[PDB]
Amino acid sequence: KHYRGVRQRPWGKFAAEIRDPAKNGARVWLGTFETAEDAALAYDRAAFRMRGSRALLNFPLRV
Repeated sequence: KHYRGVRQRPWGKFAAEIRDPAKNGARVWLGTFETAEDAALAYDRAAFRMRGSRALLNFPLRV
């Protein structure tokens, strides 16, 4: 699978990052993870805070 924001690694990791255009067009790397599900859940948090409420995440339901 390819979560929208999780970049699986060739070593068995997953970087959870979200795009932040409100920050002068900068990047927001939440942090690497052990699986795409862990980096995906973390992306949801940074995708709900940056988008306030109602946003598009990998898991649109279980926060």
